Amino acid sequence: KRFTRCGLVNELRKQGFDENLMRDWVCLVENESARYTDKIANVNKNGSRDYGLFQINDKYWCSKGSTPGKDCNVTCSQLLTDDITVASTCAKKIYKRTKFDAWSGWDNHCNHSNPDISSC
Repeated sequence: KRFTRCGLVNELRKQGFDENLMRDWVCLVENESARYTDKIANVNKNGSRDYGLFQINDKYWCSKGSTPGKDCNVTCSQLLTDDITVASTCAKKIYKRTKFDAWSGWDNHCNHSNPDISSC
């Protein structure tokens, strides 16, 4: 599925994402997945891939093989669903550790002001 700018802000708030990080989250998502929940990045230098809305790397976060992953305790295929509850708790887990430094999309397209979320 693909959210609109406001459909996404609505979801993130419902999902409990921290309000003052909101514009950063919106920016990140739009530059990592263009708001698609089922997007799957092309292989990086290291055979790793990025999954779903948050483009979460399969190197340390999700399992490629049927049984619940690594640090996020989930399968990467679970981060491609229309319901993003699982991907969210994981995305939060990642932020708690490496902030947004994990996402190159954020480091590149989110360092000079984000979109304004009120209107949503």
